[PDB]
Amino acid sequence: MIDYTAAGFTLLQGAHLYAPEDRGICDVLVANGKIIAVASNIPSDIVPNCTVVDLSGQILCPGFIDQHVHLIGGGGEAGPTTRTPEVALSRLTEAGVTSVVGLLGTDSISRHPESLLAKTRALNEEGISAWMLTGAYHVPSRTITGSVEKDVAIIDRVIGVKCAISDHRSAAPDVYHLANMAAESRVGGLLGGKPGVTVFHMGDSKKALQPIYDLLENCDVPISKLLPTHVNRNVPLFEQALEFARKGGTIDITSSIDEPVAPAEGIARAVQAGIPLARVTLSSDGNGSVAGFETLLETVQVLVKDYDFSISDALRPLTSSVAGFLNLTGKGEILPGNDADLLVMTPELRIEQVYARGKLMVKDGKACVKGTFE
Ligand SMILES: NC(=O)C[C@H](N)C(=O)O
Ligand SMILES: [Zn+2]
Ligand SMILES: [Zn+2]
Repeated sequence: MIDYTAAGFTLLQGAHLYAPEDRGICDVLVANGKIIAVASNIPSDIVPNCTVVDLSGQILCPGFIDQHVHLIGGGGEAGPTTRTPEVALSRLTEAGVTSVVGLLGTDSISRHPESLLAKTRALNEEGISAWMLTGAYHVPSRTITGSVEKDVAIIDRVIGVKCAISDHRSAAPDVYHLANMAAESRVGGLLGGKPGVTVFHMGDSKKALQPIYDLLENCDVPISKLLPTHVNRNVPLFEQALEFARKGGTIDITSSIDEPVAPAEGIARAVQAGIPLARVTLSSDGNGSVAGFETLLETVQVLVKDYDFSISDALRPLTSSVAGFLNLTGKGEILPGNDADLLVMTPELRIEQVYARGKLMVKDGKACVKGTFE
């Protein structure tokens, strides 16, 4: 016989496919880490060496895209002892994360972008999709190449810049330095084919989003580039984030915070406020604090259970919404052409199998592919 296993053909059949938009019992043909077919009832012999897998009675949706992870570690806000460790591959793949955006937090003295870049690339080699934000709470930003615009532009894995405002751990940035920073991220993005966003870590200051509004006055960076996070950290601020989302901006809610506005409670209030889910994403801020990624899947579950969101609508803030905000071409959605980043769940939404770019990451709910030193 002839050898065709080079194509790594795999057919996920008979599952209740949510892409996230609720389709029916659809089949998904995968080849070379790519979804090459999506139409109910596909032949188990349509292609040669095809690893056919029976997912009858199971749910099939896109893997999660988590855009807030301290990949190489974080913390340190209470001495060097509080410096959290780096993130383990299995930790991510088990929480159903197939695409992630790394970043640095408060500590930008013992944590450098070159290391994050390195960890991001190491992750991509191991099986998942990783990107990173340059800078840290600090403004002006400590970059790799000398300027934010240059980083976003020519460093292949940088998709935008991060920073921190209305927080007691900022660098006390002024509107000009802030505006300039975002403008560089925006221009850089265009030159590099990157979303060129600016993610703002929100603190507990009364000022809240005022700096983000002040910025809009002093420059012309589209509001579709300014992403505030941890908006659910205090109610007064959350309320403003909603108003900000009502103006066309997107808001990021961290699943690692459970009060005063819980994650689900957050995604929920937004809908009630009348915000298209498109402008709402959910991040974990994993390995921060030591934060974990369990709360991502838990926010989906609780959304479908405790609140009255549907499986499809619950998934959005963790997939398509995120994908559409960073312009992560080929992700967060199951269609021919897109990447075979998949999650096999039980009817009760309990991740059983995980697929990343075709390769199988989680077999029995436990990763079967791990980082080099786990
Ligand atoms: N001090 C804090 O509230 C923690 C910080 N917001 C973090 O992202 O971990
Ligand atoms: Zn933060
Ligand atoms: Zn953080």
